[PDB]
Amino acid sequence: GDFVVVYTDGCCSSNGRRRPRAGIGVYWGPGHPLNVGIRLPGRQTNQRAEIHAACKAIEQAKTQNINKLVLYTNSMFTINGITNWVQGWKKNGWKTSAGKEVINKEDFVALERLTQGMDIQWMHVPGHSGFIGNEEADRLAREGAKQSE
RNA sequence: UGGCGAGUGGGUGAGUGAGG
RNA sequence: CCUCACUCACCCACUCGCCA
Repeated sequence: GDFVVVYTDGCCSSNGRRRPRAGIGVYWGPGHPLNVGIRLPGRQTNQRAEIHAACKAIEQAKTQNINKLVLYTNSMFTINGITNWVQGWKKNGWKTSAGKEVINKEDFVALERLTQGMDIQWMHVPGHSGFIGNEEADRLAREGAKQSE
């Protein structure tokens, strides 16, 4: 009704190896025309793919005039980054607790921008758990990673 | 004082490669 | 699902360093 459920995933074959390929998947439901599986731009890593899958879902929601989302992801790094860490980063100059610069600053800046004006329930997909929407987003992400950058 | 680096302990969750 | 080998990057504490 009021909120719309979306599943997101970012994947990266060869994460940490010499030829990484990162993809994003966004799943709105069976046959939904906004389902996407696309290649990630920029540095090819799992963490950026997980962040940008969430960004893509929010961007798409705004094109549909949706401002209330239930956004699933398996990435607690993405969830805790956007719900807890970016507030402190804006306040301290984007330094980690170890005193180093946040590596994916520009990705979290992009995500934070996209969350303005949105009500999002950020939902962690529990390990295993048989959520078909999560497996569908994962398959879309793997399709995207096979596409050209 | 201001910049970096390599590690250790404890956490949070992910992404892989070779196999079977 | 299992084995072996990994990174991605955050939250919190620490250690030893390099530079000006």
